[PDB]
Amino acid sequence: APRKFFVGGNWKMNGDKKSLGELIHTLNGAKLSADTEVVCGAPSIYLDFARQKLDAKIGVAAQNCYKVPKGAFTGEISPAMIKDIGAAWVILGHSERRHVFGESDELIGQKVAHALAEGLGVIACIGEKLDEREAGITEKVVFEQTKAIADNVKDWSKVVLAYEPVWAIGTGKTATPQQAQEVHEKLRGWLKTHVSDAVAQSTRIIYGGSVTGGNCKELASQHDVDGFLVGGASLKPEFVDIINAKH
Amino acid sequence: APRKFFVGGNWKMNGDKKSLGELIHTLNGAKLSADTEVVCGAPSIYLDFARQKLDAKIGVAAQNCYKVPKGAFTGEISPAMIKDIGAAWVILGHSERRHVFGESDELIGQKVAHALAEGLGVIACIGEKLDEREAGITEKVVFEQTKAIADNVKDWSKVVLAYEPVWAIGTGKTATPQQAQEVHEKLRGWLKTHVSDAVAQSTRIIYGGSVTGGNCKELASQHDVDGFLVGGASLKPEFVDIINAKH
Repeated sequence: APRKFFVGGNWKMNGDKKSLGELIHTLNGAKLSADTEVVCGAPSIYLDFARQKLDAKIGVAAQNCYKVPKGAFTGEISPAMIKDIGAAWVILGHSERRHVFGESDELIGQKVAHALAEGLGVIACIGEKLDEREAGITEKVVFEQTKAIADNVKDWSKVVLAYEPVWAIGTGKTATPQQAQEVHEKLRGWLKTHVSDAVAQSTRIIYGGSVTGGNCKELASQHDVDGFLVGGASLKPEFVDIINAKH
Repeated sequence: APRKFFVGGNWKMNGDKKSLGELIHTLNGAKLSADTEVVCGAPSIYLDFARQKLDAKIGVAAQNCYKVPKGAFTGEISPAMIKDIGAAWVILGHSERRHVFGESDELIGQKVAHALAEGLGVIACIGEKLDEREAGITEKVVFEQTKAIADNVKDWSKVVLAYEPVWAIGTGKTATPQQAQEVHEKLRGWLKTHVSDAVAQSTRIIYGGSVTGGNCKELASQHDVDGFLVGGASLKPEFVDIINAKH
């Protein structure tokens, strides 16, 4: 269908209730266009607080979950917890978890299927490493990632794909609209070819490299990028700028 | 002087506002010995609500946290954040994190120092597996597990040691009181041998095995047993029975 601009605010391990509410206040208060779908992903202690403070206009996403509703999982929260609280999205397969917490493609795939079954929308992340990029293996990886995911979705309608060149954000660089456009174009083409063009055309593929207030227009501008997974910049008023990018 | 009876209740990935609220309710209104020290480990998503509703006498513990104040750690929580919702404890190195999630000896240790360094009370977890118990490598394992914590502790006053007889979890095995005692007594010898008679003396060793209204009194009577880290029974009112065990 005629795919809606999506913008995700990934707060990571940042903020406290004071600082954050300030954020939210500023948000709640800002002028943003529909055209753009917005969602904030808060640290879990903050989730409820945030759903509470955030306007219905704005969706709330948990930055991770597990694939079982209950149990002997010390330290984990469940899709049902998430839901309980009123969040409706879970960010999954994030680079930091893939890489610092060693989450597997299998493990991620199961979180996707569980999250879906439980009725929460998902923004799933793929991306290659500098060395992956440099070996000339980007495609293979990003595709491996993506199928792992795909093999687990039943319903692409509560699904967003976030392409994150890991390879890039903390090492300087680019993630030039052009190198970004390219992966976006092949993914979509992948999906097309391994799923359906129906799916291919309904799914929002958001750009997740280092987006900014300066940046965004240029990226947004591109043909196959449907939005962004925003990090650092999601913590400042600049996000409004990003939200209202395509414009 | 004497060592204060500790009862930590670990909710794991269990509960909703409605049911948790219910229990907060039963807990709040019971009469618990002032002699005992109680803390509840709620899922991250429910720490604030927990904090908000638990009676002030009752302590609140996060079930995990990361080595840093802030950062690019999607899906993590910092002690700082704990401290913000007003929680005072963190449970670190729990056999699920250890074996379901791969947390290592060194990670756990890094965690401990950070947690202490920021003001929380740390409930560190150590325990051997059957394969280990079996091979007779028990001391070996828990002593290297302890060693790693120890090298990151400077003030043992905000630390509680929790032994978990993993070899007795879903193994089809049943640990005895005597087994508990033995290990506990061995943990305490290690401490006066490697740290100080004082630390040994002052430090609580709580049992992390299975506890109920039913095994609870024998256990508490054990001499090196200074409380417990309660799983299952923490979601129920028998939890009040377990709290008011030792006189």
